[PDB]
Amino acid sequence: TIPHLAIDPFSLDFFDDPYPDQQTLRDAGPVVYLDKWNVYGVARYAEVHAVLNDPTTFCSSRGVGLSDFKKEKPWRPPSLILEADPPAHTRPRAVLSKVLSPATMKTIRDGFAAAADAKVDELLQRGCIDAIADLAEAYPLSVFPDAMGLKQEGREHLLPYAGLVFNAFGPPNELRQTAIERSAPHQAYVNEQCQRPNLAPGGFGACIHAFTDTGEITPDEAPLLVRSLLSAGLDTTVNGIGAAVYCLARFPGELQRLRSDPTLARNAFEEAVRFESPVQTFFRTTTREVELGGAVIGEGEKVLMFLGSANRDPRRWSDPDLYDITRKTSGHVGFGSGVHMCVGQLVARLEGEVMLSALARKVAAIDIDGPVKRRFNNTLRGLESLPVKLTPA
Ligand code: HEM
Ligand SMILES: O=C(O)c1ccc(-c2ccco2)cc1
Ligand SMILES: [Cl-]
Ligand SMILES: [Mg+2]
Repeated sequence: TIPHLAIDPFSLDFFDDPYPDQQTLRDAGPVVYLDKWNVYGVARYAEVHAVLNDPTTFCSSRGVGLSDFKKEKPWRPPSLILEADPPAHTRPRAVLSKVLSPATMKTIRDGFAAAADAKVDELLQRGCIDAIADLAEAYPLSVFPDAMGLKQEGREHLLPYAGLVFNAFGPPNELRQTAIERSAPHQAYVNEQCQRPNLAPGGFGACIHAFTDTGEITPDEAPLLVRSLLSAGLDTTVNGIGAAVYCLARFPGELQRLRSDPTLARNAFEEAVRFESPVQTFFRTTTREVELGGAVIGEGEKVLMFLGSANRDPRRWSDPDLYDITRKTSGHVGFGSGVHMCVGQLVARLEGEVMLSALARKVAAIDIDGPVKRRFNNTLRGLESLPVKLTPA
């Protein structure tokens, strides 16, 4: 009844161009079985959305990677938020929601916007730049560590640590095993910065520690919650901003619409998140036997969700393979859906918006002018190098 496929969604060929295989996965049925890894897969919007929105049946506390925490030891202590189910999830989630709240965005927006305008001005002096190292990486590095309250020294550990975290959700392939082999110095740095004395006053880390006297979290939970933001809040935004620049470089008509109405910047970024989906895949584990899209899945089974595929499913989206900055994007699953839906989404959207607003106001053209190179990770999609010429407005 359930079709069995040999597609390896963690292979380099798949990362190089996942879109044909994603259609094959959607069109094979609502639920497939991936023989390479002994997991169920869901690639259509409907089932991805259903799984995300039933956290009781499709839990997170057995891990959101391939590894089942009931069978193997987690590679690092479990996250108190991502790898927790309700009710243990609820109070840590509420703390991070308040630390990254609608109200908190008002304290950082002026500085984030000024940094984005300054970066675009600097890049325009050079003309030909690498939109990954020089923009997608450089901009979030220029704002997010400081907003966290991290010291300057050792920040070179942050992107390697995040790449490790996202590789470690995958299967025990070479990408994952090499990442873990190299991990000790990055883990050591990250764990140390999570302690209260190492986080500058007023930043996100200090604010998490301040919540430890409200009864929502205890002091010994705060370092792991700081760890969550250092894991999840940098490399994702690098790949989101890189995706947006790549979309504007490939679709110049949409750059022209964005220049003509810079208030489209926030939706242009949201559409890039749908179109490229920085976070491509991750897992749940069933807590009982369950019927999903007509298939029966037993207890204790890993279920792989294809978020990028859900975001391109023609059953849900008109012209899914077009980048359209005025699309009604509400309902895309690039930030997840339901109780775990990205708690950092307002930070991500703020960074993306202000960078795209700077480009909309300052840049007339974005032309790819060198070899584009992809960066490979078990669950993140993005580029290693994106040579572009920026022409000033
Ligand atoms: C474009 C950028 C981003 C993308 C595409 C993204 C994507 C996601 C997704 C898909 C999830 C849901 C995971 C799940 O359901 O298991 C998530 C959760 C989360 N994200 Fe993001 N994210 C981004 C930026 C950020 C930022 C800037 C931060 C923090 C400052 C952050 C922190 C978190 C945390 C802590 C969680 C766990 C939430 C929970 O389990 O309740 N993310 N993100
Ligand atoms: O709590 C953490 O350490 C954490 C939180 C979220 C993520 C993530 C996976 C997919 C999207 O976001 C990774 C790590
Ligand atoms: Cl760690
Ligand atoms: Mg069984």
